[PDB]
Amino acid sequence: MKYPPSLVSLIRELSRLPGIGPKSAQRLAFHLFEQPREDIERLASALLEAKRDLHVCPICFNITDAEKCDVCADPSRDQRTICVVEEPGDVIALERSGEYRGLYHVLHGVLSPMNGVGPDKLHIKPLLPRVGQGMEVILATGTTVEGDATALYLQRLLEPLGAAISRIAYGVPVGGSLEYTDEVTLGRALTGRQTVSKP
Amino acid sequence: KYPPSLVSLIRELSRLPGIGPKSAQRLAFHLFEQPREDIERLASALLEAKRDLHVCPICFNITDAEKCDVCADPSRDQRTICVVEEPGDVIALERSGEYRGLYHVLHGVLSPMNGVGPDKLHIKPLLPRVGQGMEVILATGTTVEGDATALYLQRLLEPLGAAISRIAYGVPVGGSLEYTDEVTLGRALTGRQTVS
Amino acid sequence: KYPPSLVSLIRELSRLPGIGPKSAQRLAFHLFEQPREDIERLASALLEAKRDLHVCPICFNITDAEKCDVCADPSRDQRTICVVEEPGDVIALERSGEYRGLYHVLHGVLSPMNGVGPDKLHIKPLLPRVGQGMEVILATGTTVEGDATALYLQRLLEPLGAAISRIAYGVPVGGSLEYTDEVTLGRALTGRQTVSKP
Amino acid sequence: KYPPSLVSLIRELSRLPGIGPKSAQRLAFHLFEQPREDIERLASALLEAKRDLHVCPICFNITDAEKCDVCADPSRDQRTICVVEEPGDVIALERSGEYRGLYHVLHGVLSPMNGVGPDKLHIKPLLPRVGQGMEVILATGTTVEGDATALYLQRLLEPLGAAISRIAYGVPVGGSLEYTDEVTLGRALTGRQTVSKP
Ligand SMILES: [Zn+2]
Ligand SMILES: [Zn+2]
Ligand SMILES: [Zn+2]
Ligand SMILES: [Zn+2]
Repeated sequence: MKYPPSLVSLIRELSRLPGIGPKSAQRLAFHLFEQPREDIERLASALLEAKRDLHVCPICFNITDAEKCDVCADPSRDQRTICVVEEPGDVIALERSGEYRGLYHVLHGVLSPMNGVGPDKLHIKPLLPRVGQGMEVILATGTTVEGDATALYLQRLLEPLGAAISRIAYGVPVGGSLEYTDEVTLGRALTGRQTVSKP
Repeated sequence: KYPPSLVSLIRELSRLPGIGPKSAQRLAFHLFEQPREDIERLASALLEAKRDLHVCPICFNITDAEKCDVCADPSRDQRTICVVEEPGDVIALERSGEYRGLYHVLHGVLSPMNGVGPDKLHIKPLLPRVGQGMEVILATGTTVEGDATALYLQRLLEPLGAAISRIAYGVPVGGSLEYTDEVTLGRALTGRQTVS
Repeated sequence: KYPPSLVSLIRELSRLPGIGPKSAQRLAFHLFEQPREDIERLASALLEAKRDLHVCPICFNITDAEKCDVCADPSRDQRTICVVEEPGDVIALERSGEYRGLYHVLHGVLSPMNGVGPDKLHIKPLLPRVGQGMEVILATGTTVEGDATALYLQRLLEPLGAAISRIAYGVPVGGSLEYTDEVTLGRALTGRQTVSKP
Repeated sequence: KYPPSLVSLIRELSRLPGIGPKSAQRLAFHLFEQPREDIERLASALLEAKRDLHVCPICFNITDAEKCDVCADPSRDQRTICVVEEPGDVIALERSGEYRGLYHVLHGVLSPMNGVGPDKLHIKPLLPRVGQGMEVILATGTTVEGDATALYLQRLLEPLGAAISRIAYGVPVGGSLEYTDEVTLGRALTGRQTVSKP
């Protein structure tokens, strides 16, 4: 059973979050109870602050609180390569990857013909003007039929502009053995094999 | 990440249990696409939970009233107290609708190894509720600690004219013996019941 | 995979549950790497089980003799019979050391939805064992079917005169009511054992 | 558990990779309700596989014949030799279908420090196979030693007359970068194939 509406209210809102079911929401409400008021406030404020300060970048649509995203601003960043991505989280992933100092672009999603979701529900337009010649457009969308489809659509679109278009490497992940690697992956890791030495 | 709004929100979510760095970020970005209302409703529910929930003076169960629902209910059985480890168990024994007595929440459990003795236990409020003609049910967990907590309570509550009982160790609903530790099955036998 | 023998091992292994196509293969490549004695000692172990194992004609527990270990042990409470579903059950309750009586292995539970009635479980050879002055401990599982079977066995056995018990429902050792479902906690609270007079 | 045959069979089964004590006991009781024919057909496949399966003297795949159907099949690419760690890897690439070439089974990876130099693998009998006009595709995993063994084979083959290639390190099929390892994403970006030149 559940009575104090405040507790019933917290369980609900918490349970509305991804990766957190009813049982876990309650587990969470009873932990917030044991916490000092300073924290609850700081959690609440942090939530509210961000919701206010956080907006999408006008150039690329990476998340920020300024006129331009830190990536767009930063002058030491390779201004000639744009890495198209599905979600702002991928920017972090490809950023904490210590191997890319270029510009990013965020379609806030993936194409999907099924649900009438087209290149108008995704930030594909604001990308075109950013693409010029002597530039490279790395397509880093997912690898689901969605990511695969979005990318090929992007390739088609960007083609007329004079930039080099590339797609990230389909392949076996690091720290695995062929035995537990999916069939279609292997076939791609194979057909996409890199030559380490030419006689 | 760079904007303080994000970093701070992450920071504050990292704290919450069942959530680490990566989840916090995931969460934040999820909250980013929610309409303000959703956020406001989450912020208030937190604050309203803090401002309103408090321990029941009589049983220490979490409530918003001067007395918890169980305690303010006159149709409840005043002659039995089911001592439990966490407030979440009162919910669990209540969803059972099989119990109409009273509870009592220790907000913890004896943990010698982790330096937890009775000092950190809160029984002060329990003692003055157990007289004679009453039954106390130790619905403490069944771990090495729970069983301890019960033992502690037994020796503690027994001097009062109370009859102390313990939740039955047995096989759980939907259980298939083979997939049930021996010790438990051993108990499920010792405590079986005549159905004929 | 072309060598027919390799193929067969795969297919033969794929028949065992818990093991599937891709999993059979792995095992097969694991065997290939083992010495001849390992493989010969696994092979002979299968043929020896088949050849020497069979249900106890009295209680249907698994055994390699005319009557099972339990049934033949003189120092056993021939007064009580604990009924279980699978033979592995006798292993558990025995590995429990709390029981010193006899058993009866049904080899399954009643399952209406799967067309499994009493005729497909060794229920019949259990009736002639039950008489007045005995106790039948229905220790079938605690699932919906496991319960249904218990009830059924109870109605059948009752008139015979023996006393009948059901294993105690309850909280398992080493847990907390948090990660314990309500249903259980309900019976677990109801079947509480008094630990001290008033 | 007392019948020596049930025990002996559990022991032997629980030796198999993937099945634990519990799982093994379960397989035993399943073997129980099975007919001799199956038990003999299983025990048959085992001993049979031990008898007929051996390592091919060319590419060390697995076969009954004097030479693996792969090496034997004259309809395969005679120019490429795909080096894998395990025979399973063969069947693993012989699924994606995108390969008609030859293979070379190493039967393990390097991982030196724990005492496993190249002399314990089948690298030696690979050398003569490689020649000018061919391509050696190093298909070892991507574990630490997976990449290690590859880097060894590379340095080792360089001199021979064939080109060397390494399987593509990258993002698997059916995934989002959010749920994809750091270094993988990194090697994914560095190993990005351009698809539209300007
Ligand atoms: Zn930007
Ligand atoms: Zn109360
Ligand atoms: Zn017997
Ligand atoms: Zn061969």
